[PDB]
Amino acid sequence: SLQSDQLLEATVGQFMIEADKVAHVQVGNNLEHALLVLTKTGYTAIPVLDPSYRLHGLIGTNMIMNSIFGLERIEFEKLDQITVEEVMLTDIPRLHINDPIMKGFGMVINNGFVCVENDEQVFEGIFTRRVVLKELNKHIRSL
Amino acid sequence: LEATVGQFMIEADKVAHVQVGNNLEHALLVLTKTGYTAIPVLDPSYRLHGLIGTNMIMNSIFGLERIEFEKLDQITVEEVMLTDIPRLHINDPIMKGFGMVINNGFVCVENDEQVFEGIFTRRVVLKELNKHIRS
Ligand SMILES: Nc1nc2c(ncn2[C@@H]2O[C@@H]3COP(=O)(O)O[C@H]4[C@@H](O)[C@H](n5cnc6c(N)ncnc65)O[C@@H]4COP(=O)(O)O[C@H]3[C@H]2O)c(=O)[nH]1
Ligand SMILES: Nc1nc2c(ncn2[C@@H]2O[C@@H]3COP(=O)(O)O[C@H]4[C@@H](O)[C@H](n5cnc6c(N)ncnc65)O[C@@H]4COP(=O)(O)O[C@H]3[C@H]2O)c(=O)[nH]1
Ligand SMILES: Nc1nc2c(ncn2[C@@H]2O[C@@H]3COP(=O)(O)O[C@H]4[C@@H](O)[C@H](n5cnc6c(N)ncnc65)O[C@@H]4COP(=O)(O)O[C@H]3[C@H]2O)c(=O)[nH]1
Ligand SMILES: Nc1nc2c(ncn2[C@@H]2O[C@@H]3COP(=O)(O)O[C@H]4[C@@H](O)[C@H](n5cnc6c(N)ncnc65)O[C@@H]4COP(=O)(O)O[C@H]3[C@H]2O)c(=O)[nH]1
Ligand SMILES: [Cl-]
Repeated sequence: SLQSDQLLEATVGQFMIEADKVAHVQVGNNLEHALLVLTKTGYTAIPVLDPSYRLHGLIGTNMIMNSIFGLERIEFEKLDQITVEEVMLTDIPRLHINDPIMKGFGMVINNGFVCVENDEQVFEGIFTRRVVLKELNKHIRSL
Repeated sequence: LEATVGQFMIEADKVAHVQVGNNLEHALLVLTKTGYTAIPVLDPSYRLHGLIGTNMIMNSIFGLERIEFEKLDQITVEEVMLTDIPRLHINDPIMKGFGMVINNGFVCVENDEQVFEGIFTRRVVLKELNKHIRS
């Protein structure tokens, strides 16, 4: 455990949720698969990788619903006809594992989580608001 | 800080919500159109009954192998909404709200009469903490 005066020398990677605990899907998976992963894991948005573990975007329940809401009914038969790549968000913030934690703190003001990558955009984890708030609450209650 | 939750909350007039007495088709429509992933459930006197969100809706119609969208108009918001939720008062110290958003993306705020007055969000907390940290 770090002391308060060390927290800003820390890196994103030291506090991220590591990739092997992160639910994610792939660019070529269909929306039925992505919706099932979102629903079973209980998350509203998760990262999207390719088969080489490169980070490409985010997919969420709201995006999927907006793709299948029809005029008169929910067109669920389209879920397995559409790929994640066609509807995912690609305009996403990114952190590097070696970025200073203060950069991560700033980015979660406007983002519930931020994806973390190594070199070459290889996915490494996510940097969440809960981790920031848990840590900052500890250090304010001590100070 | 010496400030209160009420000084930093998002006021109720800005808050998307679902009215009691509606079904999940309506709730899912409101969540989808507004883009919010979870929002308060209120009655017409603006008292707070629970929270409703897309994760709870999808899980409530998660069948054997598929999400059963056709059932949404058969299920009430009340049957699915989360009711075991924290609540803040407008004069609670801000540190109480800070602790409550560790595990909650937002916490509802009520007044003296238990009428809904706003939500205390992680963004407002993080915005103030960043300013206080950076100073
Ligand atoms: N009590 C409780 N709270 C939960 C649970 N799952 C999530 N939460 C809380 O809800 C917040 C919002 O979840 P989200 O699904 O809308 O956004 C989540 C989700 O989009 C993503 N995320 C978090 N952990 C993830 C993970 N392990 N894999 C994939 N995505 C993940 O990061 C966002 C922010 O996570 P967080 O931990 O800071 O805040 C959670 C967390 O505090 C849960 O099962 N129970
Ligand atoms: N809960 C909530 N938060 C919101 C809402 N609108 C904005 N926010 C939050 O405030 C930040 C600043 O919003 P802004 O309108 O002052 O600047 C916005 C705006 O200038 C632009 N932008 C974002 N989404 C846009 C969009 N959909 N269309 C056009 N411009 C958009 O990018 C800025 C940063 O957006 P962001 O999502 O990273 O951060 C938001 C976001 O975290 C909102 O309606 N609800
Ligand atoms: N605590 C608090 N601050 C507020 C509130 N309304 C406005 N503000 C402040 O005034 C600025 C301009 O508000 P706006 O409604 O004209 O644009 C807002 C609004 O359009 C949107 N937004 C942010 N959080 C939102 C939220 N939770 N719900 C809906 N819209 C939201 O983002 C814009 C920029 O937010 P900001 O926090 O950077 O600056 C706010 C913020 O500093 C409010 O209800 N509570
Ligand atoms: N640019 C932009 N950013 C947005 C918008 N809506 C949300 N955001 C951002 O995404 C975060 C997660 O939103 P959410 O819908 O998953 O959870 C939201 C939602 O569940 C709820 N919430 C926030 N503003 C609300 C509002 N005005 N009405 C109802 N519920 C609201 O509080 C959660 C945390 O809000 P926040 O402002 O700290 O973080 C937002 C905010 O930073 C939006 O319309 N535009
Ligand atoms: Cl959040």
